[PDB]
Amino acid sequence: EPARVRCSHLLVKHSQSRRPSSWRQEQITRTQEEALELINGYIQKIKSGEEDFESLASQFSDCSSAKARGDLGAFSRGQMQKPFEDASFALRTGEMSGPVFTDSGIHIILRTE
Repeated sequence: EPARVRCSHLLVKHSQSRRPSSWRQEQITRTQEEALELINGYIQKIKSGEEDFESLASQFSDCSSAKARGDLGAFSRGQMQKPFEDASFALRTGEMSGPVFTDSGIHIILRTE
């Protein structure tokens, strides 16, 4: 395992998220079920070619990293929430994760470095 991994992500928050508000939406009103339905819709359009992950990230991700096309930069273990951290280190460089759940909401992760 490397010391750190760099990753990009797309976060779809929901009304039960730790902070139910984002740069793009004042009050998150969508349900956990609708958030996972959107996440899976994004995964399927990214797998087919219909959409670009970093483009979707800048447009719809509820994390402020959206302005940097989803990029979170590099991080070591002991920093991010354990579900996100484990999925990220498990990914090969250039590999994308499926749905990943954390208290912030639901994520799709892309390891870049």
